[PDB]
Amino acid sequence: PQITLWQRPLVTIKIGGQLKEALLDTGADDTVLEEMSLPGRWKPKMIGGIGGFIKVRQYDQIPIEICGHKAIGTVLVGPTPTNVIGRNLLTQIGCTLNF
Amino acid sequence: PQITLWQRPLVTIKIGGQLKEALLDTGADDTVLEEMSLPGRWKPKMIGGIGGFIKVRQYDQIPIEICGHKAIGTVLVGPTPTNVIGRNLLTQIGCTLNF
Ligand SMILES: CNC(=O)[C@@H](NC(=O)[C@@](O)(CCCN(Cc1ccc(-c2ccsc2)cc1)NC(=O)[C@@H](NC(=O)OC)C(C)(C)C)Cc1ccccc1)C(C)(C)C
Repeated sequence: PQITLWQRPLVTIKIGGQLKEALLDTGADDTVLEEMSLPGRWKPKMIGGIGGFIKVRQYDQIPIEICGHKAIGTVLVGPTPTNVIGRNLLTQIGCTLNF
Repeated sequence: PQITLWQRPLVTIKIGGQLKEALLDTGADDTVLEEMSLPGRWKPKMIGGIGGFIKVRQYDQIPIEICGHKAIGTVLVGPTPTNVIGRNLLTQIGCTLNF
């Protein structure tokens, strides 16, 4: 699909069998979601945003559907103001910027 | 043009007679740049992202040029870790997300 930016590019994603709303963010290297449960072991990661740094839990090879498109990748879980889908997953679904 | 997301979507912008590198961010409500001088009146604003909030100065009706495309809009100036071009300007240059 072609998404304009007059409104926030919020889309429905499916992870762990649950539906959630997330923001397609081209300015994000990684994908970070609000607190949730995920299987397996996690690794620590410190990420930086406009307001500073936060600690997150890193889960790899996690299946996640974005707007119906299937992806399997790294998902970070932590105190984020909103669920954000970063380039690591936007690339998996073939997303690009055009103007 | 079509910008891939394998790498950070960085572009050159012309603003206030200066050339700066900025990140095209579909997940950003506003456009925020590192400390710089801009003409006209302004008002304080607090913006939030990952890590918390930072205080910036809000300048409205500021001429800007991105990848050759001219536009005008609000530009926030403050201690941002990186220059971000938000939706308020991305819309003006006809930028869309496609997949
Ligand atoms: C309502 N707030 C906003 O729209 C704000 N948006 C954001 O912060 C984001 O759009 C992300 C902005 C892009 N930043 C750029 C950046 C790059 C390097 C550093 C940096 C470099 C060294 S120290 C800090 C700091 C910021 N990107 C990010 O924040 C992401 N970080 C990242 O890719 O880092 C490598 C991540 C944390 C989401 C993964 C995420 C977001 C969207 C909606 C609601 C809440 C949050 C605002 C435009 C005001 C700044």
